[PDB]
Parts: sequence; C-alpha cells; structure tokens
Amino acid sequence: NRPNRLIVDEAINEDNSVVSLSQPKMDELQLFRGDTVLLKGKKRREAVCIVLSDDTCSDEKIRMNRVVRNNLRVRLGDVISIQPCPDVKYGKRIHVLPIDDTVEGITGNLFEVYLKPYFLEAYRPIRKGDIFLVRGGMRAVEFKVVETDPSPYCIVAPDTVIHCEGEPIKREDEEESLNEVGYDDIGGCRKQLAQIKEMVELPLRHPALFKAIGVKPPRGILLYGPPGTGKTLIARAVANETGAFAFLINGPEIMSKLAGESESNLRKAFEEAEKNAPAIIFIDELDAIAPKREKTHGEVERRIVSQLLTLMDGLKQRAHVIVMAATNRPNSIDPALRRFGRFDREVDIGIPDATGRLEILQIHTKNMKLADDVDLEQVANETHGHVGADLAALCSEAALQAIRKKMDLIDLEDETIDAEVMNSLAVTMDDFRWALSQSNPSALRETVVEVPQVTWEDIGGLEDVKRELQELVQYPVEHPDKFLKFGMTPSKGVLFYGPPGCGKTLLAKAIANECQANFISIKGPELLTMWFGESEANVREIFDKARQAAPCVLFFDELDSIAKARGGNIGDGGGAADRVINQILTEMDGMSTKKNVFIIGATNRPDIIDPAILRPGRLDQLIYIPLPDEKSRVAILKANLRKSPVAKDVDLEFLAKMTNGFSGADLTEICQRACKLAIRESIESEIRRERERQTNPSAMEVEEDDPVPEIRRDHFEEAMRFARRSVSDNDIRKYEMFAQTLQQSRGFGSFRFP
Amino acid sequence: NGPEIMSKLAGESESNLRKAFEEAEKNAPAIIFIDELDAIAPKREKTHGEVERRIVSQLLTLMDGLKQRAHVIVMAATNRPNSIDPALRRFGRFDREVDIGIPDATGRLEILQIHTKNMKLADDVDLEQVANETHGHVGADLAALCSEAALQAIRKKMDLIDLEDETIDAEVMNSLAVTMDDFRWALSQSNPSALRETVVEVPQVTWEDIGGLEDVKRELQELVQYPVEHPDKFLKFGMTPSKGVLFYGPPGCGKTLLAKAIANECQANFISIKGPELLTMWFGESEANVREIFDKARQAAPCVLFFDELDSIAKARGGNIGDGGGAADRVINQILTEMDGMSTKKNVFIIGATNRPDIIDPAILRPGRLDQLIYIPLPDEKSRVAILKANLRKSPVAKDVDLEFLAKMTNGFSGADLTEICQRACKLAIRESIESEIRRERERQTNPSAMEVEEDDPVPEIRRDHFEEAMRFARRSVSDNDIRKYEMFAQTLQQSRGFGSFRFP
Amino acid sequence: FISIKGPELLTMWFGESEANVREIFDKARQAAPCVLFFDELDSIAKARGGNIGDGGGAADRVINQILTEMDGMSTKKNVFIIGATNRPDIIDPAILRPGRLDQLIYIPLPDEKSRVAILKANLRKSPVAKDVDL
Amino acid sequence: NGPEIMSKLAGESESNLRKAFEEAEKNAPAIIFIDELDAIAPKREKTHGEVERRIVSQLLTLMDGLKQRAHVIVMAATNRPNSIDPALRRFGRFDREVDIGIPDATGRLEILQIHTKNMKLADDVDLEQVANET
Repeated sequence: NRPNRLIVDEAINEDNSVVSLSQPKMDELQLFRGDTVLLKGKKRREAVCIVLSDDTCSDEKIRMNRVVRNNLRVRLGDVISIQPCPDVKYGKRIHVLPIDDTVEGITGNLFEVYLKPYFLEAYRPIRKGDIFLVRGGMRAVEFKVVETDPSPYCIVAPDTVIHCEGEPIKREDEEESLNEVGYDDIGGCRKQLAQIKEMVELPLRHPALFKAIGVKPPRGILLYGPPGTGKTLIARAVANETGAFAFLINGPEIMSKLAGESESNLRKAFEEAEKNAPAIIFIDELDAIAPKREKTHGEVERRIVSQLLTLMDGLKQRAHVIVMAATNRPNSIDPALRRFGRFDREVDIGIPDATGRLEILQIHTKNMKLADDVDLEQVANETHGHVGADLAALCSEAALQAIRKKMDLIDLEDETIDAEVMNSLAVTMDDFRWALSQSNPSALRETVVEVPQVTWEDIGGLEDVKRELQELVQYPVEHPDKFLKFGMTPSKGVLFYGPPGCGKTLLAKAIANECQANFISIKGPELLTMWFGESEANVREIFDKARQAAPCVLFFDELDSIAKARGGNIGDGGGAADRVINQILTEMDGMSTKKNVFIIGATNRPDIIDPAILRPGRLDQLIYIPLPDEKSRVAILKANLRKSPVAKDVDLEFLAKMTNGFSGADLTEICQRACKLAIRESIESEIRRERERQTNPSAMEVEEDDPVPEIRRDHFEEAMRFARRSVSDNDIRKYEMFAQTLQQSRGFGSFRFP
Repeated sequence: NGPEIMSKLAGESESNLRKAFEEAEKNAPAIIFIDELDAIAPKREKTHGEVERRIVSQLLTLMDGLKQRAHVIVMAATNRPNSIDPALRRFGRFDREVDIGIPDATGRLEILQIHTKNMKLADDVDLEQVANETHGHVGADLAALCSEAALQAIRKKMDLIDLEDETIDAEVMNSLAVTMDDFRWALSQSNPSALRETVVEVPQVTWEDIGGLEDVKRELQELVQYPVEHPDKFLKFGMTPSKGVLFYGPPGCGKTLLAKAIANECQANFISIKGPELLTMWFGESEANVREIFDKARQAAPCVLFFDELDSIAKARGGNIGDGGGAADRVINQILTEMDGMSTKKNVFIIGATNRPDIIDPAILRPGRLDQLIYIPLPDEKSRVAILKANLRKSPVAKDVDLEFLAKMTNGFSGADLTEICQRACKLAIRESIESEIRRERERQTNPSAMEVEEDDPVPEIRRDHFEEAMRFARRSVSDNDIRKYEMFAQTLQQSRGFGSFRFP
Repeated sequence: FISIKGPELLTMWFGESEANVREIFDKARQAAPCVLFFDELDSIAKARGGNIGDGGGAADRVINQILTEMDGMSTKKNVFIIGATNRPDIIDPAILRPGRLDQLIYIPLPDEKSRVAILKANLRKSPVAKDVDL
Repeated sequence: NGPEIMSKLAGESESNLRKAFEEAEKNAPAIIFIDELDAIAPKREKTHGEVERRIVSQLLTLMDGLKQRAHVIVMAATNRPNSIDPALRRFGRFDREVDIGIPDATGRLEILQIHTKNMKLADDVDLEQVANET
C-alpha cells in the first residue's frame, strides 16, 4: 500500500535506455533528470538509466522497455518502486561486452561494428548486469556486462580506454542464471514447495526479526523421492526467489579425489557459505558420501562421514546457513545424520498425479509448434508410472519422429531450405501416440498416493453404509470440538465383509474423495510375498508412508489370504496367528488418532480371520456389503457405459429389472461383450467393403455410409445369451447367517428408564 | 566429542585424548565428558582396521592410570550398554551407570515451563493438557513443538504487514502472542521419536476406578505392600516372600487395572509386556530379549513386571491338541531361567494374566515361581456402578439419568460391554449436535434475515433416551458355558484342598 | 514368440528363485509385440500332490510373482499371455479373474480333416509313394 | 578397453579416461566406445578396494559433464544390465539401451555369405541347410 506501488505496462520505444514516470507522483517525490535512479522490482534485478520522457499516456502506471519483461522482472503484475539518487561520481569507462550474435561472420572490434552512435547526450548512465538488444543495424542483438573498474554503477567520460578482451559468451554457460529459474519451471510438487517456502523464507528473507523472536531455525532439510523429480531446480529456485547465495556439491565428485582433496573441498564449501550469508548449500547424491555404516569398507570413507558430522554440529553461529540434501530413501544414509541438530526436517517429493503431469507437459511444450488436435490432458491421463524426465523423453521422441517422418528426403539435400522447412514443422497426436507406446517408465512399482475421483454416484445404493462411513471418517476431520466437548474417543478402523464383486474398493475411494484425503492400497499378493519371503518388517514402512501423507485412508484388500494359503480353517494345527498380521497389530497399537489415519480392511471369508484384530482399539466394526438392488444396477450400468457411443433406444431400467442376483462384475462382463461384438462387425464391414470395391472396376467411389456408429439392442441381447452368475444362494445364506448370528448377539428387548 | 576425535589423522587423535586427560589432571578437581562414545569404541567386532582398535586400547590404558588421588571423574554418554566394547564396563573403568530415560507428564510440564518463559503466551493455555497430550515426546521434540506453535502464530496474520518493510514490525512483535490453537495445530503436525521405547512410570489408576473384589485387594496387599514396608516381620518370623502370581478369568473383567492399582498404592513403577511382543520373539527366534526386560526391571526397582496374554504361543500352535510337542517353548523357558536367577532383596514382583489357564506350562506354577492363583470374575452391582462412573467422568452428563438402575439391569456384562454402551451414547449425542448445527446455520442462510443472534444451544448434555437407544444394541461377550468352565477350574482346585477340621489334642 | 516350460517353473520352486519372472517379463517388454507362452502351468500343483496333497491351498511363490507382474503392465505395449494346462481343476483361481487371463478355450481331439492335415505335415519331408491314401 | 584401464597404476588409469574424453571433445562430432565395462564398473558390492570405487566415481563425473553442446556420444557394451553399477543407468547417463541378441536362420545365412566370399566353395553346398542346422 506504499505510495509508489504502481503497475508496469507496455513500451513505445525500442531500447532499454529511456525510462518513464507518472507525473502525479513527483509532487510528493523528487524525480529529476540526470544520470541514475533507484528503481525497485524483483530479486534486486535492476536496469538503471536515464528517465523522464513521458506523459504520452494515462497515469498510475509505469511504462518500461520491452526487454524489461525478463530484465528486472519476470512477467506482468509486478510493481515498480521509485526513488532517485543522482550525483554519482565518474569512473573512466564501464560495462562493454557482447555475448551471442556478432561472433557470426566478420569480427572487427564488436564495439566499432554498429553500436557506435548510441552515446549522444546520454553518455552511458546505466547499471551492471544490464541486457538489452541494440544495434545500428537491425536493432536486435544481445549485449552483456562483464568488466568492473569500480563495481557500483558509474558514469562515462570521453578520452578513455575499454576492455573487450574476451570473445563473447553464449547461452548454455549462463543458462541457469539467464533462466533465473523461479517457481514456474517446477511441476508436480505444489504442496511440498509450499512447505519448503514456509520453512525457509522467514529465516532467509526477514532475518533480523527472526533474531528478535528467539525461535530456532532449521539446520538440515532432506528431500526424498525417486530419480527424475526436479530437486536441484528446487534449490536454485528457492535461492533465487529469496536472494540467497547458493553453493552446490556433488557426491561422486567429492569421492573421485584423493583423501585430502575431499575434506578440504567440504570445509571450503561450508566456509564460503559462512562468508556470503544468508546462504544455502545443496548436496546431491549423499548416499555416495555417507551410506549405511556397514557397507563402508575402508578408512577414508568413515573419516569423511565423521568430518561431515562435525561440520554439521558446528553451524551454531547465528549465521543464516541452511543445508539441503537429496536421497531416495531414508534407510539409505547413516542414521547418525538424522538427529536433532543435524538433518531433522524431511520432505517427500514423490511421484506426480495427472494434474502435475499436465503442468510438466505444459512447461515443456511451450516452444514446440504443436498442432490443433492435441489434447495433452488425454496424454497426462495416459502416462501412468512416469516421472518428469520420462515425459521430457516422450516429448523429445514425438517431435523428432514428426521431423524424420516426412522431411528426411528433403533433409538430406544439403541447402538452406531446411531453415524454412523447420519454420514450417509441427507435432501431431499420432506422434505422441507412437512415442507413448515406445516408452518404458521408471516408477511402475512405486507406491501410488493420491486423491481418487470415484464419487458416490458411481455407486447407487447403500445409503446407511454411506452415513456410517461419514460418521466415522468425516466428522472428526471437520468437527473435533464435538469429540472434545463430549469427551469421546474416535474409532480408527473397520472391516468390510461380503461377496466378491460388490464394490468394496469403490466405497473406500469415495469416502476418501468426500474428505479430499489420500488413499493407499495394499493387495493380497503383497501380503503373500511378505509371508513366503519372511519379510514382514515392510509393514512399518507402509505405516510410516501413511503417517507422512495424513489424513489418509489405508486400505488392506484380501486380508484373509495367508489363512487360505495354509488350508482354510482346518488346514494345519496352528491356530489363526501369523507373522504379517501380528506386525499389523503391533503397528496399529502404536499410532494416535491425532494424526488422522483410518484403516479399512476387506474380506470375503470372515470366518477365518484372526479375532485379535476385531477387538477394541482395533478395527472393531463390521459392515455388510450385499449384492446390488435395482437402482444400484442402473447406476452401475451407466457408470460402465459412460465412455462408449451408445444408442437411445436401449433402456437399462429393464436390463436392471431382469438382472437380479448379479454382481456388478457380471454386469461389467455384459457391457464388455456387447462392445466386443460391435467392434467385430465394424471391422468386418470395413474389410469387406473396401475389398468389394477393389474388385469392382469403379474408378470413382466416395460414399462412406458408416455402418456401425453405435451399440444397439441386439448386441446386448446376443450378449445376455451368455449371461452368468458367480454367487450362489448357499453363499448368500452363509453371509446372511454370519449377519443374523451377530444381530442376535445384540439380543435385548426394550429398556425404559423408570 | 567422538566424531571430532575420529575426523583426524591417526596421530592427531591420540594426542588429543592424552592432552585432555593431562589438562584435567593439572586443573583439579575436574570433570571430563565424552559424547558419542559409541563412535570411539563400539563392539570389537564392528571394528575393521588398526587405528580403531588402537585408540580403543589407548583409552583403556588412560582409564586404568587415573589412580593418583587426583580428583578426576570421567562421565560419558551412550544409548544402550550393548553398544560399547564390554572391556570398558569393568572394575576400575566405567563401573557406575545411570539410565536417564523418557519423561512422564510432570517432567514434560517442567520442560514446557522451562522453555515457554520468554514467549508471551495467552490466557487460555493449559500447558498441563499439553503435557498429557504428548506421549512419546522427548525434550527436544517439545522444543520443536513450541517453536512451530509460535512461528505459526506469527505467520498466521502478520505476514502481510510483515512484508511491508518498515519499523512497525518491532511494535507488532511487541504485540504478539501464542494461542492454544497454535499448540493444537503443532501437536498434530508432529512425529515423535520414542513411541516404541519402553515406558516405565507410576500409574494413576486407583482402587476406586474398581468397585468390588475386596479380598483380591487384601491378598495383593499382603503380597506386595507388606514386604516393602514391614520387612522386620519377615525376618523375625524367618519367612520367605513370594515373588509372583497368576490372574485367570474371562476377558474384559479388569486384570490390568488391579496391577496398576497395587503399583500405585506402593508408589512403584509398572512395566507391561503384551502378547504381540511374545509372538514376535517366537516367530523371530529372538528370545534373548527377555534378559533385557528383566535387567530393565532391575534398574527400576521396586517394580511390578506384568505379562499379559501369557498363553498366546500355546494358542498359535493349536490349543492343547495342536502338535505332539508338549507345553514347553523357547520364550517361556527363558522367562523361567530369568525368574530363577533373581533375589527377593531387589523387590521385583511378577504378575501374569491369562484367559485359558488349561493350556499353560505347569513348570511356571511351581514353588519359587508364580505359585499363586487368583480368580477374577464378572462384576457385581457396585462394581458396575463404579465402572460406569469411571467411564463417564469426562463427559457432560445429565442428572436425570440414574446408573444404579443401569447396573441393576446389566447382569453378566463385562466392563468392556458397559464401556461400549457409554461410547455409543456419546456417539449419538455428537451426531445430533452436528446435524442441528449444520441445518440451523443453513436454514438461516436461506432465510433473508439480515440480523439473527439467538443460539439456543441444542445439545449440551447426554440424556436418557440416548442411553435407551444404545441399550437397544446391548450385547454380551461371555456365555455361561464359559462361566461354568472357569467355575469348574476353581472348584477342582478347591476340592484339591479337601480336609475336614483338624484340632490339635 | 517366447516359451517357458515346466522344468523352468519347477527349477524356480525347488530353488526359491522366483525373482527371475521379472526378467522374463522385461525381456518380453523390449521385444514387443510378443506372445509370451507358459506351458505346463499346473506343474507345481502336481509336485505337491494334486488337489488333496498338503493342507496348503492353491497359492505358491512362483505363480504369485506371475500375478504381481501381469498386474503391473499396460495394454499399450502389446504383450499377450497364453497359458496351457491339462488339469484345469488344480489351477489357482486368482489367475482366472478379470484383468488377468479370464478366458477359457477348449482344445479337443482332432476330427477327420485335422488328422489328414496332420499326417501330411508330418510326412512332407520324406520320400513317400502315391498308392498310399491318407 | 576395460582390462587395459585396469592393468595400470591408480594414476595412469584416470589420466587415460580424462584424455579420451578430452580428445573426443577436441575432434567433434565424435564417438567413444567402451568395451568390457563390467571390468571398470561392476556392482558396487563386488568392489573391494579404494581405487575401484574411485575410478567408478571418476566415470560418473565425466558423464555428468558432457553438457556442452559438443556432439559427443558414448557407446558401451555389456552382457546383462544387472552386471554394472545401477547409478550409470540414470537420466543424463546411459539412458538408452539396445539388445543385440542371438540371430535367427536368415541372420546366420547372412553371416555365412559374408564370411565365405573368398573360399572357393563347391557346387553342392546349400548354406541354407547349414543355417537351419546351426
């Protein structure tokens, strides 16, 4: 709300040299003409030059040369703050050096070329780091600042010598700085960027308060996640968005030198980060410098580990230094670094979801000349198991395909037509469809943690189940004051039981959606793989994973599978207990309802389940999920068929009226068979037409009466011919009697108080 | 500092040690502290190399040579004692030990008071509710939690003024405070460090949380209280004091409560070992952890060491039919070995608890071992009244409701059942309160009433019709064939004591 | 086409080496489109009795890894899996579920034309007479 | 050549690597070929010593630093991918793979034609029967 906080707008003149004003401001201000001016924007990036040729357009705005969109700033919506400061001294000469272009063709002097006539009445009032493309020719060619006789921004006088020693420099060498990567090159990690910014911006940006407050800052931050998820760029981004100076370290480089070079290098990094402050250090591949003490064979290894422990313990100086570092798992580094005063904060970066993949694709494809029929959102949904680097690869392959696909033969004839032909090249959806099949992703076995889309209307009945689940999961995330004011303790899990294919995973996903909560799934083969392998210590990792990501629904499907692998209930003589469910017990007894983790289990044989887990302070509730009734079948059929081209004559009300005792899985089967038939007929018609035409000596024929555009009723009728049930009525009777037993256990008449 | 000693060349390290011991001899009487001694001297095995074993030997030498009447004491810090070379744990070397351990709620309250004395709190902060809501936290975790609460309070509102660089920041900080909602947000955003550590403390459970079982109380008192307070009697009559007992009976009748209560009356520590811990030693062939449990109890005596679900390994392998193997197993055999190797001078009392007394190895019910058996039955009237009150003494209840009659119509109910009743009634009350709140504030949003302040708070209590709707779902978990089984496992052993009257001449 | 035979599965069973399934599936990934054929899929179920056998139910460490691997690949990469058995009654029913094999085709004993064509295919490398009529 | 890099003293080896990468930067656009890379860099476990892990780290460094728009490609040869340190199989390092595999009968016929073109064969040699018998 400061007086001179005004918006930035377009430019009217070509070069960066003349600045504008807004005269309604200078009454309270002291804006005069001269040499320099203090102008304030983002990241302390500035371009100080002459000012005051304005009043062409309306007030409460600051007009700024075109190049100042990435000079001094990033985009529009910023604000320019205004304070002159004239009367600067005179040094002999300053800032003369181009970078990319005029290296082409003739060399000359690179100041005597075309930049000759600019200084007239404007004898070089400018600042460092200034970049504006200018020429006496096309008026668009780079120019950079290198030399500093005095470093502050100075003034020029004639009869001087300059320094253009160095042949210009290009794009890659200064690319990270030129990119000035900010929080726009980073996709798929919005939450965790929020967390990091919250951690750091106060200690790094407002440090004098952080002094006057007394609270202690972070010492060590550890970033987790698989390879290819943008962790270095994060560090650069935070450093540049905070003004802070960054020092970057690389593990295998520290370990590629002699035992004395390595430790010197560490010490010097920590030193340089103490001198320049407030700083940031980044360590990549820390599992290289410091793995599990066991694996360490040698004496230089353990010794540089000890050096790093020492150097971490000695950062207590009120010196505004933060050390960030990157690994894959936390069980991959020596555990002595994970200690109060050392790396005590952690962030999991994880695999993206479809919105994140869409962000990454938008970020990459902004210099590609796409084509009109590309729905990158269909792609982002067709990229399961991909991390960001995998999508960079996929874009690359699509584009290079589009190139070699047609213009190979012209590409061969060496000439300059290549240039215009590239200026006429595009990328199609068939390119992405070919690349996407030619890909081998990297995180198909990683654990997926996300919010699901499944909603209550993909289900149609089971209304009291819905209400129950809501009382159990929704009310304590939203209304905990009630649970205090009545002093009640909230349940932490439940067990679903009933027959197969009646929709137990859908309900868990739906109640996770309503609370916008993460969902994790553990399946039967995972439990049997821990049994067969005597590896039941992986349960603890599952529960820790859910801890980080709370609030979460942690779902255990096929919980009765180890009991079936060893007979059923007769089986051995061993009773019900086993090593994997015993660890699940141990872990549920060791977590609090303060952290909001809800556990659902699911079974189809409730009679062979260890009864210890159905005890108080454990699952302790039982809900029956039956075979669907009419409305449920109608809604299930619609949910199945809401992506195929269907007719209108067909009525699913009657299909539901004649499908009683059918599991949803069956109805799904019906739909798949009907579409199977439609496909077969369409393909046959296409074959046999185009042939019958090839035979015909009709030199001309364009009449495509597209045979099959839909799915008609006789498809469905032929399908129902193969209709099948998978759930008998002796089974229904078994579940009904496992419900009524436990409903008679609740045998009490009416109880009226006196 | 260990890692500093190990971050130098093989000759710098030993010089450094020698010079410390020297400087502490010159200035006297002194004290040396060694932090992270597992770094300089771990288990001889792990040591791979020749500078390692060599600085270990240097430290052994330097300890043996402190005999000078020179007033030097060496203190040092580890996590476990099995983490250092055992040759340092020797007469003349490190021969005294202290366990510092995890705090309890009074300690956490002390730590919170100590930290928060320069924070500008706010009036509605009961740090004692916090200290009770911080299970598994050590002191550094509470420093962290305070920090997070305060920095939250800061960024919560004054971020936008914090941004406009000027000196108003200073006065605004001079006007900043911390609320209980800050601690409530931080406390949920915490991941504590000692949730798997063994808890050793005195419990609050007292005899009135229980209502009946008076002869059980008297018995337990004769067994635990009298020798802690009246050992002169036990000498003057030359009698030997029992060292343990076994509780048996049905589930949910209160066997852990009595053990906690008799630990309270003697103001003695309590330790609990549960069924999944024993099954984890079985499955894992790791039964050498029993010795650590018993040592733990040794340090902390006088103590009640409680073994729950002692019959669990016998059930995992069938019941009594099961295999052809008899009753013995590797984990209970180590418990035997350890009970036979401790004295009644150190005051450690062992209680076990089971619900299937028929499948328990009979070796452990022999003299010089548990050797007593007490029955814990289903509760009678007064017991149910007291159990209901103990359950409901934290919720806002009505006065019209009478729990006398609830107890009069609940016969054959385990305390666990009655607990279920109470939880369901509060469940219903909560549901109605939330619905009313929703639907009012909506019906008002619809109404074009630009002004309305009348909050007739709908549900402030727990009334009888809640309880009645709950009792509709009342359920028992203990049949009468089971009651008959326990009754016949009591009368058998009461007939074994079959003797008429025996009058001396 | 790739073929995996019965002694290979029994060699992973006897040897507790069932982590070689993943290499098979990766091999098929590189070479797609491919038919990956599993012959004698019921062999571990016969080595341990038939259906009476032990008290253990139908599950085993090698077919469980085959399940894990089929649930982790996409139809975008065009890998089709065929199995073959002669005792369909002792096969773990988890693998005949949706998103898995889930179709069953009967292959019977050959009829007339089938035998004629089979005889000719057998004899199309030997010097035969003309008088003989197949 | 791997075994040659490992047949020298710890300082000759790393100099040699650096000089190869240098010479391939000077002359460009170039190609480097590394044969028997399982010799320079096997599974981190098998590595016993300190010159071993150190030349592995040197090669990782030298791969990460090829970003110069310098038109250098590094090709290398192994038997299996589980035979090299997995840190080389990473974005920016060796990220593309090709399986060369065993030939089929058309390929064997090609190889035989390629070899036998300076042999003075005889009229009754059907190398295609051979290619099917190999």
